[PDB]
Amino acid sequence: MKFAEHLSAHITPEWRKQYIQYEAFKDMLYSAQDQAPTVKRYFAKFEEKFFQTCEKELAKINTFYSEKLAEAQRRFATLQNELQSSLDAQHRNIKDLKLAFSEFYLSLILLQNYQNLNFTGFRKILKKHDKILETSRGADWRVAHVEVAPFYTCKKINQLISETEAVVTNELEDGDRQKAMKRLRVPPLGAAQPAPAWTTFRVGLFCGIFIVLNITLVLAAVFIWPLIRIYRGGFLLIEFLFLLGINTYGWRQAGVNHVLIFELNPRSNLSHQHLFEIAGFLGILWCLSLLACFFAPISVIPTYVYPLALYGFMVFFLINPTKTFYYKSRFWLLKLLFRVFTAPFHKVGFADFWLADQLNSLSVILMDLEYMICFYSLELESGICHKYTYGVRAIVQCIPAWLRFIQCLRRYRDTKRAFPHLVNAGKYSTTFFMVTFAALYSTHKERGHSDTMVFFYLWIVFYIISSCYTLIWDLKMDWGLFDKNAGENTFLREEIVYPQKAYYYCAIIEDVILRFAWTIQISITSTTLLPHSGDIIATVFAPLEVFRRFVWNFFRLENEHLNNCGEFRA
Amino acid sequence: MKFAEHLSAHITPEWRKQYIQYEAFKDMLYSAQDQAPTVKRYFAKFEEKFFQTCEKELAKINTFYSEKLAEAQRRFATLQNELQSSLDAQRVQHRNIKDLKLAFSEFYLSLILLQNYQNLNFTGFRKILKKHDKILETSRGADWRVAHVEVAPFYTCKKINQLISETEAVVTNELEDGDRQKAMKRLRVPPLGAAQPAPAWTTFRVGLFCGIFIVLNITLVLAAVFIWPLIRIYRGGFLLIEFLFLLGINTYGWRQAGVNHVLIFELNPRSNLSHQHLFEIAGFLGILWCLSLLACFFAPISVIPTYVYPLALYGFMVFFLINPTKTFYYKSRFWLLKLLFRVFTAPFHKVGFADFWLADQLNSLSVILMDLEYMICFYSLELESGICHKYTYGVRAIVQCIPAWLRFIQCLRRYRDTKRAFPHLVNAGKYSTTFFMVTFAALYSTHKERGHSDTMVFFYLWIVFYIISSCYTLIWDLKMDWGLFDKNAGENTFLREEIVYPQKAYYYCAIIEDVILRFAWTIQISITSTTLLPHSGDIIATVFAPLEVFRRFVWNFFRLENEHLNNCGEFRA
Ligand SMILES: CCCCC/C=C\C/C=C\CCCCCCCC(=O)O[C@H](COC(=O)CCCCCCCCCCCCCCC)COP(=O)([O-])OCC[N+](C)(C)C
Ligand SMILES: CCCCC/C=C\C/C=C\CCCCCCCC(=O)O[C@H](COC(=O)CCCCCCCCCCCCCCC)COP(=O)([O-])OCC[N+](C)(C)C
Ligand SMILES: O=P(O)(O)O[C@@H]1[C@@H](OP(=O)(O)O)[C@H](OP(=O)(O)OP(=O)(O)O)[C@@H](OP(=O)(O)O)[C@H](OP(=O)(O)OP(=O)(O)O)[C@@H]1OP(=O)(O)O
Ligand SMILES: O=P(O)(O)O[C@@H]1[C@@H](OP(=O)(O)O)[C@H](OP(=O)(O)OP(=O)(O)O)[C@@H](OP(=O)(O)O)[C@H](OP(=O)(O)OP(=O)(O)O)[C@@H]1OP(=O)(O)O
Ligand SMILES: O=P(O)(O)O[C@@H]1[C@@H](OP(=O)(O)O)[C@H](OP(=O)(O)OP(=O)(O)O)[C@@H](OP(=O)(O)O)[C@H](OP(=O)(O)OP(=O)(O)O)[C@@H]1OP(=O)(O)O
Ligand SMILES: O=P(O)(O)O[C@@H]1[C@@H](OP(=O)(O)O)[C@H](OP(=O)(O)OP(=O)(O)O)[C@@H](OP(=O)(O)O)[C@H](OP(=O)(O)OP(=O)(O)O)[C@@H]1OP(=O)(O)O
Ligand SMILES: CC(C)CCC[C@@H](C)[C@H]1CC[C@H]2[C@@H]3CC=C4C[C@@H](O)CC[C@]4(C)[C@H]3CC[C@]12C
Ligand SMILES: CC(C)CCC[C@@H](C)[C@H]1CC[C@H]2[C@@H]3CC=C4C[C@@H](O)CC[C@]4(C)[C@H]3CC[C@]12C
Repeated sequence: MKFAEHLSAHITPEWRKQYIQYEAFKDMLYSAQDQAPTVKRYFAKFEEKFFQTCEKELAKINTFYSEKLAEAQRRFATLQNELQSSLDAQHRNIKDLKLAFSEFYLSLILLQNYQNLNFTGFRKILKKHDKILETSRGADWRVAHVEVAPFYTCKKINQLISETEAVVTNELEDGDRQKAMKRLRVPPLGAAQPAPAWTTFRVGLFCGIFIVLNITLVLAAVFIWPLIRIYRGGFLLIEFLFLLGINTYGWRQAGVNHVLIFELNPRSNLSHQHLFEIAGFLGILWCLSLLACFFAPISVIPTYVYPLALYGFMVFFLINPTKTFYYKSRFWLLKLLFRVFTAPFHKVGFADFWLADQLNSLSVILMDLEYMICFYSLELESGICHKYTYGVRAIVQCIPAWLRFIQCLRRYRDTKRAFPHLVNAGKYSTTFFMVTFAALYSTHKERGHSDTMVFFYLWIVFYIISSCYTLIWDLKMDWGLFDKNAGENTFLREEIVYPQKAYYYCAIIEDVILRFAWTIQISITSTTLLPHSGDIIATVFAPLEVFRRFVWNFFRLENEHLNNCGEFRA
Repeated sequence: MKFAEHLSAHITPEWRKQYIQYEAFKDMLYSAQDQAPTVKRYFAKFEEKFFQTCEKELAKINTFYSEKLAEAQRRFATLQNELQSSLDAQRVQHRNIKDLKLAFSEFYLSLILLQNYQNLNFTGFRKILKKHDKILETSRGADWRVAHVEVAPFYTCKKINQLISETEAVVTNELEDGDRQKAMKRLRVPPLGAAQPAPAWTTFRVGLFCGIFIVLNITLVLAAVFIWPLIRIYRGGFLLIEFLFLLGINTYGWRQAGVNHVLIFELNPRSNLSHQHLFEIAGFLGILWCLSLLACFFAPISVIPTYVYPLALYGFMVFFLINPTKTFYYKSRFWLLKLLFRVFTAPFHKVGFADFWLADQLNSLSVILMDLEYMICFYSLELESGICHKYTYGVRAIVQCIPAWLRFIQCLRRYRDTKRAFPHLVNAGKYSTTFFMVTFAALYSTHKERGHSDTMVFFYLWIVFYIISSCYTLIWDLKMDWGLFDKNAGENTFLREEIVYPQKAYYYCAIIEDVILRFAWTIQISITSTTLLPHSGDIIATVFAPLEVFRRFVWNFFRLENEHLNNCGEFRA
């Protein structure tokens, strides 16, 4: 039933062009039926053309399967050699070997699914052609060629699977098949695995509660402690989580193998539904805290505990040691954060750079944390922490840019490729220069030093430079657009995965606008350029920054899947 | 990966005992492996015993398959004869063609069920014998499968596939004028039972509506804590939403326990509402109800009177049930409209299971009708201040007894149709006890105002008939609706020989709740029908009506279970 949709869902994206073109055959058959008027000879010519196309597709499938089988055999040979060397040596090496064996088993299972689906598609398309043409020649062709095709009559893959299982059990697992087939099973992958019904119900419940609480908050607002600054970080984090769930959904639908790019376990992937559930729960907590602050239902309890607890809970949620509430994902995130914040002492993989960029787009959270620290230290001259700026504010603002710059320097050291890493480092240090000049101008504003205009002009120049640098890097390098190989997709690259180019153009325009918007937001937040409306401008701009980062994540992951722009894979 | 769960979720419940006992074989193999210590002799003995059980199961499967194949052949012959007669005959003809098409679809579905039975039994045999071979590290289970299972009649007979082909041909030729696509659009059988999970968007909508409902309920409670009787106006809506939610739970429980309500209710198996859709409808209606009540409490718009908010809600509900367009569950809405029309005109239609079941549901939802009549009285008179809440009249009693009247007339029609007096007349008397209780309560209430001197006699008669009605309804529920307290109980004390639900504690708690809430239901009907409690009657009725809905929910559970097990309602040949 609807074999085309099932095939499309179960097709491995990396081999999309190497599967059976079921839709093309369906379109050919329908066009032939529509154009049928001499009738017998026309039908004979159409049958000949269809058989030729089927033969071409069968040859393509056979050659692809043969090459993949040879690759699998070579991989098995090298893995066996590595296992023999490890045995001759006789813990971490054993773990790495087990991971490699699981990956090889996944590749074998993918090959088996490829051959099975190709055979099923051949059978289905031949049956459909026979039904439409009211002729039995399709079954004869299938039996003559497809039934005896090498891709369908090769059991070398099942034998490889059996040998891999036996080797894993006897050597790595110490002769117990029960331990094997776990981490070595390859459950349903991709869109072929519907999310749990309970997860979807929880996502819906959290979304509804969040919507109602947001409506209540809006009505209450329309009808001692700065709540905007405190809650902006939480709101931005919740928005980022929701937009990241959307990013994951789009990557799964667009065929972008973000699992491989992020070096995540293919057998256990946190679905977009789980991200939506986490975002909804965090938003529910955030809304409850804000409502409690507005109303103060408990008189004895102070108001300040309401935010402090909320974020604290989130912290306790992230650093929870109990194996519950996405414990594996939380531990992976904690390790990634530790690597990122200690960037110069670790290998900069794709995940580290991506999370550093996310932090760069989430510097408002760090700024709000520093502002809260200042408010607690001093305010508890009115508003001293807001009217006057200091160096620590600038350093906190530049911390994400510092992390990215040091990551780029480490990448340059590792690979010695000057051009990309050094250009990116300059593109991140433009931020240091801009923030430094803005802080100098703000500090000199209070004390007339006769050089305020010089610093203002320097800040404007470096603002323009940084905005142009970031925009050019995003459009040309992160997204790979404006390439010279665009045969038809003007201002884009030759290959695009997303259905519409209008998405690409809208993303280009929104990035152009929002890079300047975010640069303005950084300039306002890190100093006192606009003490009157600065807070509201930053609050309005930060969600726009998160949205820009979400679109950038979309297109950067697309480019990474299409091309090794980040050079994170051999 | 786990054939036990797949088999349990894919077995046809009506044939539950006719499938391979995969779980029993698993337990047997595990026990034998655990007791393994001489050793080879014990292994051989266990293998012999296990294979003897295998032959017994294979013989059972073959016999059942042969019986069902003979039944299918006879059904096909009868359908062919009927179709030939109809063709030779050529508004009644249109109905005859529709009925023949439905019968052919049902027979094709039975053929698909038999084919699924065959495939599942073969897969279970192969998977259990493979597990036995792996456990015993011997290549003999596969040999026995090849020698016996692979050559058994239930797997060496292709007559079911041939019958399926002939059914397709006949439906496509002499019932569809040669349009094969039209035939396959109705004969093809999608997954059944819990095989197909509900759509993700439907579950998300259910969750969203549940969350909105919860938050709005919390807001309503907070507003209440910190010109129009709102309790008597919104009780009907709240009870209807609760009843729909509990009905979704009932459908989920029937699906999980294997109670084939799709066949009991004569619903279309190829497409029927799941518990998720009922939850979604209940959540949306609850959202609307909560919004209306919040608008009443706050009145955000001053130009719009408060009375507009309730009415519109209920109006929308009506518009949500009689919507001509095919937009929102139109199939189920039209089926419910037809069932309601049949129930409210009971003495002119044959009483099927669905009609009696819906009449009973209404019997448990009489509070809605009472509230509607009270609001009619309020609008007629109040708009003595509280004249419609201080005295009782005949129309009030008639409205209270309307559902009981429908059930009683249905029982009388069933007696007139089947001519068996015992069950139908006992049930008719059970329902007429409600008439007697209501009328005596009304007489006492209307006589308590003037010194007729016969008030205490009416009060005593009302007490006697209240006890009589409570006992009658309880005995019918326990002995004639749930099929409990039977003489065939071997280990399920106070229950029947076969119980489909996992826990007997459920049955015991259901009996206790049935007793308590039957008495509560009788008390609430007495209080609401007439003055009786003139100050606390409304609160007691409001508290008890949800309890009546819960009682009707448990009763639905156990009545459907008993109907699936035994033909208690005699709605099937
Ligand atoms: C000042 C710092 C501000 C906080 C830092 C910023 C953001 C934190 C949140 C998310 C960033 C990580 C996104 C990774 C996306 C990769 C693509 C994908 O979606 O793939 C997912 C990534 O899932 C993850 O691992 C983690 C996802 C994030 C879960 C959210 C946790 C709570 C967030 C709130 C933090 C509270 C902080 C308090 C405030 C300071 C694959 O999931 P898996 O289960 O296969 O994971 C791998 C597990 N193996 C390797 C065992 C299979
Ligand atoms: C006294 C005042 C009014 C009292 C309340 C009235 C009615 C509610 C009671 C029961 C609803 C039916 C429950 C289904 C029982 C069978 C099991 C099952 O789940 O069967 C369902 C039937 O679904 C239903 O019928 C609909 C479910 C109920 C939805 C509620 C709609 C809104 C109601 C508004 C209330 C109006 C009052 C105005 C306010 C004052 C299977 O669906 P299918 O699609 O297979 O249907 C068969 C369709 N073929 C045969 C063509 C394929
Ligand atoms: O008679 P119909 O027209 O109602 O259904 C036929 C046809 O539909 P069609 O006319 O193209 O719309 C098939 O394609 P389809 O609509 O699902 O869709 P796609 O074009 O592939 O997207 C359908 O499923 P499938 O072959 O694609 O999986 C298949 O069902 P069924 O007997 O169960 O086949 P089995 O899987 O059990 O072998 C029937 O094939 P025939 O046996 O040759 O008559
Ligand atoms: O499977 P591995 O062998 O590659 O890695 C496993 C290993 O951790 P390592 O990497 O060596 O530090 C286990 O510790 P270990 O050596 O004492 O014992 P074992 O021989 O494995 O039993 C640990 O506890 P445990 O679960 O097995 O008891 C388990 O945690 P995890 O399932 O998350 O947590 P739970 O929710 O199940 O508690 C790891 O599972 P993965 O990370 O999913 O692979
Ligand atoms: O756990 P492992 O990996 O060491 O061995 C598992 C494997 O047995 P294997 O080696 O082929 O003999 C599964 O077969 P599989 O999917 O490959 O399929 P094929 O039949 O070959 O196509 C079998 O599933 P099942 O399909 O028979 O239902 C599963 O049974 P389990 O979950 O208990 O479920 P049930 O007993 O309730 O059915 C076994 O697990 P355990 O018995 O728990 O240890
Ligand atoms: O349920 P039914 O079979 O007893 O009755 C069907 C009948 O109309 P009715 O309801 O009896 O007045 C169809 O046309 P008809 O009179 O020529 O007679 P036949 O039934 O063919 O003899 C009608 O087709 P249409 O014009 O809408 O496409 C279809 O409408 P609708 O529910 O929207 O269903 P869909 O077709 O959109 O799926 C009805 O449901 P179904 O066929 O089950 O689907
Ligand atoms: C602000 C103005 C100028 C432009 C705003 C354009 C926004 C709406 C554009 C920018 C990038 C776009 C996204 C790019 C990729 C995908 C993945 C696809 O599988 C679904 C649509 C989705 C999620 C797009 C939705 C629309 C989108 C978010
Ligand atoms: C407090 C007392 C008096 C109420 C009576 C006990 C209630 C809790 C009992 C009575 C009947 C019971 C139900 C009977 C049948 C099923 C179907 C099963 O698949 C899941 C549990 C479920 C849904 C039970 C839940 C508990 C239940 C509702």
